[PDB]
Amino acid sequence: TDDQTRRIYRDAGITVEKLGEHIGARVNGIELRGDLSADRVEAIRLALAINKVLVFTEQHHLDDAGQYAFARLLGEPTLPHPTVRSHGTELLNLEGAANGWHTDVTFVDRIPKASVLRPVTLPSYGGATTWASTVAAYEQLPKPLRSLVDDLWATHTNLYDERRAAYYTEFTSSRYETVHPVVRVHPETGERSLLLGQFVKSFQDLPSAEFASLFQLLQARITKLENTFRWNWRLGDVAIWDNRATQHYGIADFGEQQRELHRVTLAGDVPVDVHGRRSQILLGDASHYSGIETPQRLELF
Amino acid sequence: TDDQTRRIYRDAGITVEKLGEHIGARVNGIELRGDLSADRVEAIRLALAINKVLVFTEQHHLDDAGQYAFARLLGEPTLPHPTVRSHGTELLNLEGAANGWHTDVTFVDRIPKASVLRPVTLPSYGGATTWASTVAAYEQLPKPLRSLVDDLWATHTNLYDSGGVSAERRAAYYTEFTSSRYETVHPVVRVHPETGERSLLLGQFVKSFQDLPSAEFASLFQLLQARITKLENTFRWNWRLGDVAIWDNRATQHYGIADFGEQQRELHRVTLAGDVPVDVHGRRSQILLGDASHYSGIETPQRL
Amino acid sequence: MVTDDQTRRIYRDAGITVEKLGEHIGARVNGIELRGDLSADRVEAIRLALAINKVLVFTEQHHLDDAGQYAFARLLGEPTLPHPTVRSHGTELLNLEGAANGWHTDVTFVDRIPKASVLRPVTLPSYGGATTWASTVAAYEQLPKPLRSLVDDLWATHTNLYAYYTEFTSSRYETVHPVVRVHPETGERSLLLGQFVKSFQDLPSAEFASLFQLLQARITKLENTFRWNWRLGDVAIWDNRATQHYGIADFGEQQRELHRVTLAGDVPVDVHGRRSQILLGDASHYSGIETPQRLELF
Amino acid sequence: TDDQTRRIYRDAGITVEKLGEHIGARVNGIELRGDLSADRVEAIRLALAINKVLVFTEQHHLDDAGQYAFARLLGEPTLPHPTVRSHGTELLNLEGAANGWHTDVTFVDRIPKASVLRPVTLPSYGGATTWASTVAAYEQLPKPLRSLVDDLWATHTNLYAAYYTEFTSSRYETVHPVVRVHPETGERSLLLGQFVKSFQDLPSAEFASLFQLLQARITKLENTFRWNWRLGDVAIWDNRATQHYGIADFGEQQRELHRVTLAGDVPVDVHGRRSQILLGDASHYSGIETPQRLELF
Ligand SMILES: [Fe+3]
Ligand SMILES: [Fe+3]
Ligand SMILES: [Fe+3]
Ligand SMILES: [Fe+3]
Repeated sequence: TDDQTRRIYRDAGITVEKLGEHIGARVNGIELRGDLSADRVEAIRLALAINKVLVFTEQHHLDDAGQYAFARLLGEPTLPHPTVRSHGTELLNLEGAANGWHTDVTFVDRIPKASVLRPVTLPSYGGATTWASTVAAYEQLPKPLRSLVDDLWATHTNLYDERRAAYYTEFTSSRYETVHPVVRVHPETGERSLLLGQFVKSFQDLPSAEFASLFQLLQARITKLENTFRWNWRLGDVAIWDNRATQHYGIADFGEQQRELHRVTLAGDVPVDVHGRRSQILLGDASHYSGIETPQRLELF
Repeated sequence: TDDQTRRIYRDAGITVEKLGEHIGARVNGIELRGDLSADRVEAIRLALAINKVLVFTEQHHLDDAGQYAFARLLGEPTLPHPTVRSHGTELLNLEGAANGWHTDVTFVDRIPKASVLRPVTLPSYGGATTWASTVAAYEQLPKPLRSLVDDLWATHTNLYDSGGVSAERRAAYYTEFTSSRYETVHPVVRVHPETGERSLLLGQFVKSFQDLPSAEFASLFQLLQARITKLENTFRWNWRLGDVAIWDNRATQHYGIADFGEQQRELHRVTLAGDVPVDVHGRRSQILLGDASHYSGIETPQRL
Repeated sequence: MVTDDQTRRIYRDAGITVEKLGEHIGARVNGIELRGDLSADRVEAIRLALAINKVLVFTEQHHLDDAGQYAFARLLGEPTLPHPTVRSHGTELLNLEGAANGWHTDVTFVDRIPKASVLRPVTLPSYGGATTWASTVAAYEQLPKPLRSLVDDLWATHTNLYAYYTEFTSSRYETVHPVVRVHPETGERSLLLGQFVKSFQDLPSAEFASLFQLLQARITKLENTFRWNWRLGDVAIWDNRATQHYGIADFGEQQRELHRVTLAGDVPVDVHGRRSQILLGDASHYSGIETPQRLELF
Repeated sequence: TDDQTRRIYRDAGITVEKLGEHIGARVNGIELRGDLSADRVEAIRLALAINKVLVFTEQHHLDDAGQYAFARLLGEPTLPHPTVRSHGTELLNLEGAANGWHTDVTFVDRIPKASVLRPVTLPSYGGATTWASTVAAYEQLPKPLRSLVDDLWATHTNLYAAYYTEFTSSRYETVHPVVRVHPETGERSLLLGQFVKSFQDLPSAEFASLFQLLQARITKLENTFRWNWRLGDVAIWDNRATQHYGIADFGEQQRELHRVTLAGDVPVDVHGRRSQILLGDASHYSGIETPQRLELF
């Protein structure tokens, strides 16, 4: 199947170079625009599915409008955030560093499927983003731990644990609780993926004392360095990641300097466990944030 | 089912009173001797299967010879210990307190099925023994954790990690205890061959979990042990001379409490031969190091 | 902190015997009927026995009803309300039903943690239902240097937000207590933790669970515990500044009812004399703040 | 003292660019050789002390001999390893990836003070090295945790296929303080890592929990510098102030780097107490260095 993949890349006039065994690839030979032909878009789609995070360089032509137009080719853009309104209405303007391991917006039923990210303002040092493959983490589980997580369910919430305070106030202006399976089946690749991250509050049918120990054990397996791709930002860079197969972490190692990146996120579907059972909403309505995408299986998977 | 149990107790002339919801019962109406009739032995076997730990009182007639003779009615006695030779030849003479949660001799393939214990010397206060039901702990697991343990395997070893016994004498004992090395891979969930009940097999002889790294071992071991030793699952007995305890070593852990200062405490134990554990799929434990055939036979169990 | 010849003289003079039931905790007291008209010297002998042994049990106290238990408890301190928030389960005594199966020190979510409780059974199941206590003084004594250095500097937020639970949490209490308190009457250092603890000051949530579990395991180590099988006529008294306890729910669906009187305490102080701090709530209706008297034996 | 630092770098003709807040800097303007003048050597020493890990690039002139000769300017080179003899006699020839967080050779009394590392063979992707600042980790502890580690001691051992047999051919056990005071900077640094077997006066059950807690504070991403290797790169790190980890994310490809380590001294705790040897003799591996305080600290 590998040769078929390279042929698809070739025909689309792109090159895709692996940057890590389990995650990360650099794409060259293409300028991201809203008028990319369908075949090239699908080549990017395939590269993303396989490699989980893609980086593009020298995209100096991109502005907010151009980034938005390109992102629309891969899916239906969500509102910037379900609760945060003060940092953009079309794109999400992330300031500082998102330094906690997470999958984006897992506290709603319709977890977004992907994000497109480009830097706007960068510090003189530090400030990398790192991603972890939750697909590799599942693959690496021994049988008894697989038996555990296949049956495990978790409640996700936006009420997670001067300006930083104000932001949290807006972030939690309305309360969301969603019960998701800890193992979801990727609707386009069929791969099993761990669904956890910092929005997780509890595990169904388990006491609080056991939550912390098991959460820690599973997160450490996800964020194991061998499963991670860490990217040093330069102006002109663009990252695309599969939010159904990763967690990420923005590193706050740049002191008091300003750091700004602009994000477009694409609507996803409701997670299903290994038996095909869907997540359940306890609190909140995310219909104003995005629709529910109808996913399509990739025929190579 | 309970009518049948009541008739068996009645025919044997005993009463069996529950002392806790999940574990422990006191038996009255019988003097433990080597010549007990078969109906009474059957009744004790059934009471033990149901209640996991039995205590008998005012058995002042019992000495070492009598305890051994009674114990042989319940099964075939093992040697006092697989490696310890200096602390009894017919019975194991336990001194101080065995203050760590354990199932007896889980580091061999043939885990002994049961123990008979009587006090010889007791402190003026403290020194209770407490037992936990590993059957109840399994029953109380939520679905995902049960799925975990059903597939989990663990290596048990005799190289494991006060009570009026000197530090020096404890050293000599540990040296003898570990004079030869045993390693056995047991399932964390075993199926009781006589009751069919599932029970957790863990305890302080466990060194590692199969296919899991060391860091994850400590966290999961602690989690499962805390579920086993949860107070609701435990029966704690204050010893008096004349008492006798019998426990199902396939369905319990126990712990002798060192809360009596520098006072002396001595109890004498007889263990009965058991069989090799099987997991919920019928797969047997695997020996890595050691041979326990000098210590005990392998019992052929009978479903009750 | 020991039973010396002076202690024995005090017991003798008061006509009681005090039998140790465990190395670190628990004693049975004989020779006395708990009543509201006990002479001052016999009351002070009980106070001393309690300080030393942390939990006392008395037996064959069949003369006692709620009124009598309250009248006796009054000799040891100022009875609090049954509870800061729970009003529907007693007006003078707290009527505990079922089992309080979580390790705790009573009412640690207020500033004025009650100093002691007097407990007697009213209804008992045919098996099970023991109460067990742990010595938080012994737990501190047994810490090695690095862990003692940790806890001496550690502070924790306690809260009542752990039909009954609705009433229990009808008003919200949060109090920051030191993890190590200095007992105001004995001078002994004691761990102050238990299930009302929500967080540690200056520590993130992940580290909270690990450290809390670690410290609780040292407190509830079997060697530090006294477990009592109740009989009708028994009475227990415990030092709520020096213990935690746990009611065991191992009696199936049977009824279990014990009646409690709690006595007013003071605000904890750390090893530097700094007092706990109130974040939310006012407990002035529950009790006043007791002015303790240090025992001249400690 | 930032004016003094900027002046020392300038006077020695180097630039030192921070690559992370707590750790990592790139040094330019200098070719690493055995004949560097003393003032340029001291500028690198200061840069290393401050930034904990230095990287130099395009050092294509360097071979094993040149790397050795340069390293000699910073200290006394040790044997390649206390027990491993078949993988280099002057330099240590590291193959594969050292994927466990560790401080180098902490199981001896004389923990080496620094290492100089250069790649020889690199995989087509992956294979980065990441370092963590154990100084930053100490700085970030709240009071109660600081009170804990200041009094905590740990036993380190080398008993952590043919290679493992040689690595463990002789047994070393050393009891080190978990907090050491850096003899040249005065900074307090956590001393832990994968060679730690146990904590003094603490039971095994508490060991795993506290070890995991402290290591997580050390390897927290904000405290780490992760470097993608290219031929011609050279890294120098302060082994008294860091841990490191070679990432095994390059499949079955070949990866080889050559190391020179420099002799260190015996750790001291915050009360001036030195580590204690339980088993082993490292006198063949290196001598004990007499350190010098930097007058900038
Ligand atoms: Fe994010
Ligand atoms: Fe035993
Ligand atoms: Fe209580
Ligand atoms: Fe290394």
